[PDB]
Amino acid sequence: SEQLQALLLEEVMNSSTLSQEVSDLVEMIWAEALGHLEHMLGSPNPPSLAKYRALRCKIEHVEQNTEEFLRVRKEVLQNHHSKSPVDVLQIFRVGRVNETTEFLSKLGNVRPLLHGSPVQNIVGILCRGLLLPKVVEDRGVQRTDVGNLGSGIYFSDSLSTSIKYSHPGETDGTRLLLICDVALGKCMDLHEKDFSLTEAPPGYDSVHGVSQTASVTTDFEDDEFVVYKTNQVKMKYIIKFSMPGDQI
Ligand SMILES: Nc1ncnc2c1ncn2[C@@H]1O[C@H](C(=O)N2CCN(CC(=O)Nc3cccc4c3CNC4=O)CC2)[C@@H](O)[C@H]1O
Repeated sequence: SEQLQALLLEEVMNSSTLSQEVSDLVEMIWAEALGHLEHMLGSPNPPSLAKYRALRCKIEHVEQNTEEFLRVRKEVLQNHHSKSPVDVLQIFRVGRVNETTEFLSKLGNVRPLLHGSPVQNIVGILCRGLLLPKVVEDRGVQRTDVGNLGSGIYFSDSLSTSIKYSHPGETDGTRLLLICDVALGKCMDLHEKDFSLTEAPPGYDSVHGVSQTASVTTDFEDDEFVVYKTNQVKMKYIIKFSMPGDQI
């Protein structure tokens, strides 16, 4: 029958909705997260379409020769201050289901910034977006629960600082960080830590910890940008990269 011939072809057309480079990535971030829970609880390739659909997030490969690739690769390495070599492997356009509509694009000062995260967090981040940390009020607010700015979402403009948070995964030793449009708004510059910040100071939309220099000493080794409402973040790219000074 011809009806049967058409359904088998639609299965082909379904499985092809997933580039090989994107299936391989979805495998790795899933592998990394399963390897991590196995470890704290006791311990080509066929298109793994099932795992990608659960992320409710669209991931496209930008080809390593595209015009888009060389431009984005330039912007990541643009403020690489510690010139310890980095090999930018792959770049993926990204789009969360609800992110493009909830985004507060109308604040102004929308700037593209870097958020690093260990590889096991990537499944969580792609399914739910970048989440605010949980405030602590059952006990004394230690230095282990907050960052240097308070309970917010942290970005930098420098690959040198995002490499401090983009820890290499156990699966392949590659590092991931996101590129996100961040609606900064009115941005208060800070020179001293504040761990009590649950929101931006009055009249401002975000806060910026200013990195120490020989002229101006502050409490910040790195430039830190923090926002306090999740819909000031729109993820735009995943960057797969690797540090040569990781081997041997
Ligand atoms: N949906 C989600 N699924 C999984 N992990 C998720 C998630 N939303 C947020 N996270 C993860 O939670 C973490 C988090 O909030 N916090 C709380 C605040 N943060 C402060 C801090 O030092 N971060 C920090 C500071 C400066 C730069 C950079 C970062 C992280 N990325 C950077 O380039 C420390 C960790 C964060 O590392 C993020 O990767």
